[PDB]
Amino acid sequence: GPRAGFYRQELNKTVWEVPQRLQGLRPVGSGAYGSVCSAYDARLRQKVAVKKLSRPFQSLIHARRTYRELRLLKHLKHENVIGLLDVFTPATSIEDFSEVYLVTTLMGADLNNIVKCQALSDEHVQFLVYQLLRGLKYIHSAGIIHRDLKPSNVAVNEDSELRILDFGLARQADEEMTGYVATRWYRAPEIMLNWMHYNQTVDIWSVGCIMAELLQGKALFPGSDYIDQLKRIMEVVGTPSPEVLAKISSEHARTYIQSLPPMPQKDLSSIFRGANPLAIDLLGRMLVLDSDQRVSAAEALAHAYFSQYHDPEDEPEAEPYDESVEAKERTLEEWKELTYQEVLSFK
Ligand SMILES: CC(C)N1CCC(c2cc(-c3ccc(F)cc3Cl)c3c(c2)N(c2c(Cl)cccc2Cl)C(=O)NC3)CC1
Ligand code: NA
Repeated sequence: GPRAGFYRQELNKTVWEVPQRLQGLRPVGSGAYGSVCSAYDARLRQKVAVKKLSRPFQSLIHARRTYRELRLLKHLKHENVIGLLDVFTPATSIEDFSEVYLVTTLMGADLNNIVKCQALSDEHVQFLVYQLLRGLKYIHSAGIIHRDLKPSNVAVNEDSELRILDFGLARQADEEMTGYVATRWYRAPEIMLNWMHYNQTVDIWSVGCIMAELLQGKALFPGSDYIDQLKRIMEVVGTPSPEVLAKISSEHARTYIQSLPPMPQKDLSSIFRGANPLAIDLLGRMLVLDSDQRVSAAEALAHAYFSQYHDPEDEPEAEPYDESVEAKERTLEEWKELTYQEVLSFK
């Protein structure tokens, strides 16, 4: 395969074209985890993870997403956010430019892998959830919403160092059996009910669900379908008042909550029986229907549950992410031109 210094191989029904420095590429799974490989970067002298962006320029929207992806990754450099160690393309020119590769640190596990293998002591959950909220605070202070925070988006290594993997970046990758795979267990109810004007607080609902799962070793709201998902949420938090319902759903999705029987809020002391009362208290500031009332990531880091790790001076905010570039309309060849330069510019 042309392009000096590059080599080809078939990995998960796709050809991978990588520089000679990337050695021993090993697929992580099939389908969803199928565009990600382990490798060893001979130049960096370390294990890395490599991601092959599927179809970055299939259409305007994919090209815009590809660009945003790169732009956010290198804007949001943080101890608890996944960082780019490299970007490349087998392209010899922009006519050849049709695929993008992202090389980061190898963490080697996610929160599912962790819940599955350990029991997860209260003290272990404090450290993990601290680092998630810390990464999130930074992400939020830039004006970015994840919107799909879940255990497979949160990476953890042996040293229990945690990194948030993406920013709700989902685009042209496999969405056959891999979107059927995409779990709704961690999604904010206001997103579930297609409220158009949600904010940062959607991710705090998700952290709530993630933290509850770490403590109990099982999913909090494991819905089997869309109605079941809402029914399970409402059975724990209680059905909202009409006034709260009016600001967490689109007009049409209200029916889905109005046709349920009125249910009181359950006592979280009994749901999370022998958990640290501090864990229970916090969860109750997270698993709130009124997105208004939900604690922010900043306020949460301040909770006594994280008093072991809270250091206000080591919990940075970011500069606003500038969207002036993405505010203007461009063609596909332009988003391409722009992404090519972004790929080319990398260290
Ligand atoms: C199913 C969806 C939700 N998705 C979940 C995340 C997957 C995922 C993506 C990325 C990633 C992210 C950004 C980027 F620029 C480049 C890369 Cl490679 C990494 C990992 C996993 N892992 C990893 C884990 Cl966490 C467990 C096992 C094996 C591995 Cl390689 C890392 O170690 N770090 C990088 C991709 C698919
Ligand atoms: Na530090």
